[PDB]
Amino acid sequence: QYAPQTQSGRTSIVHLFEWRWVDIALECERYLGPKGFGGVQVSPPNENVVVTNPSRPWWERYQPVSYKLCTRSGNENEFRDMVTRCNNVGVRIYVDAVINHMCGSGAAAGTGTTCGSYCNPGSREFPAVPYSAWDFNDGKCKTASGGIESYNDPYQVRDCQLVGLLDLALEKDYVRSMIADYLNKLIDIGVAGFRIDASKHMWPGDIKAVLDKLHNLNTNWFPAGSRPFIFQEVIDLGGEAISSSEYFGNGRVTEFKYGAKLGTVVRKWSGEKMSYLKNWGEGWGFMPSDRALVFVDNHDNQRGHGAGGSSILTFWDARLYKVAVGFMLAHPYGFTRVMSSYRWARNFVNGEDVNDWIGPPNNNGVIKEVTINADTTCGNDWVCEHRWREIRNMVWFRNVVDGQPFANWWDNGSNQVAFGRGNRGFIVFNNDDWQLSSTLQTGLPGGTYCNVISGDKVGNSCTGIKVYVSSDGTAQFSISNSAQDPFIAIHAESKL
Ligand SMILES: [Ca+2]
Ligand SMILES: [Cl-]
Repeated sequence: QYAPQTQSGRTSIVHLFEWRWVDIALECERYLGPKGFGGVQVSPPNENVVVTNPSRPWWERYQPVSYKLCTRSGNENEFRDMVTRCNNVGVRIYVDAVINHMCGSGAAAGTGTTCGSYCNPGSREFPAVPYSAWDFNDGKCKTASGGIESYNDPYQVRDCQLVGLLDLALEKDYVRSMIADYLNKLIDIGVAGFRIDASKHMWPGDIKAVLDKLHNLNTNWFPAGSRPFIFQEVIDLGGEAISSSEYFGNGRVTEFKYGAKLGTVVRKWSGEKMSYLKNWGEGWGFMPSDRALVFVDNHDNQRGHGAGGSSILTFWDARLYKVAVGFMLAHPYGFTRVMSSYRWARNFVNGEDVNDWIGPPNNNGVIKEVTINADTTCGNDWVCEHRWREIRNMVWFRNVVDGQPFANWWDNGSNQVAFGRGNRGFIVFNNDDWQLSSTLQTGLPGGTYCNVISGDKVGNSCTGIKVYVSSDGTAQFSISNSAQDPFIAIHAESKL
């Protein structure tokens, strides 16, 4: 369960947030596979309720009505095609499993669902599963409102309704089994693992009970006896009743402290300095590296009011965002997930984006296709951070230095730092309001290396900055505080 099951050498996964299956299939073949991405985290593939007010929000997909593979991203055939084609090019697929709850208890009875299935949330009836009133925690929750009134009581958090969503009685083997059957269908299709949604709202034991029933991965692509990779979304910034560690036995856990703290450091808030990152990782109170799934932002907190709040860096702050992502991908801590978003009309009212509900690019509810431009950029308002050179090259960097230890750290005592990964890679950052010009020990063999942030190595040449490394491993780094990308990274494979 802690092993990502990615093709050997691939070290990251991308969240192709709200993309259509057909588009992900193409992306695997044309980009992800060739570019060395380990896998893709897809949006919930199971049927959901249709929210017409607001008009088709991204969050309606976290309100299930059945387990039919039928959504705005596509149908089961399209899903199967995508999983096969991606596996075939060495790119794994991880499903976002929404198993803690069904739709909102206030939703009206009807068939306004992504697949036309009928449901009556008021009577707790989900005929397409099927689930009935006795499959929900209504009776367990001891809250007056039936909702989570206090996050300091682990019972409310687990047995009560999260923002009014119908809470499944996961202690029940019938419920555990319906869920297992769903996941098992996915595994058999060829899925490599799952993001367990809202883990904090389920008992660690109920999750384990469900995971025990899981099949081994499909031997068409995986070695026999392979267990699916599990990463649970548990938001724990410390000082809370429920802790991430309670979930360590089920698989990896999302480390939200990571993105919140790095955001604060790179933005230079609260007196934070990059030189403080010398002992980044467990040294900062983070979970063990072999249990962590890390990221700079996720689909929820990139919208401003998630774990980390305003300190979270997103594509909207491109320049600092790339520095943060670059730092993450170079550092040996945790297993990395890169975000790929779509842009929307932000509208702040008293410091709150009133348009954070906005769904993916669409034509009257129908999701737009992902178009690729000649410069490799995406059209239709898909941001495609995974396609930015600075990001794609750092994804590659991580693959290249994989397994090499953290070495040769250097800092100017303020916001200029540098470190390497054994003798395979080196990266330097200048986040100070002044010029960086120093000769540093890189740990790499002498030669001329292409900086993969400003350019690429094309044949026997570089399209950007070249760094000459002497035989003794030292090299001079000159980075202006006005540089578009205030950091340089070189590695074994960018050497001419
Ligand atoms: Ca629950
Ligand atoms: Cl997450």
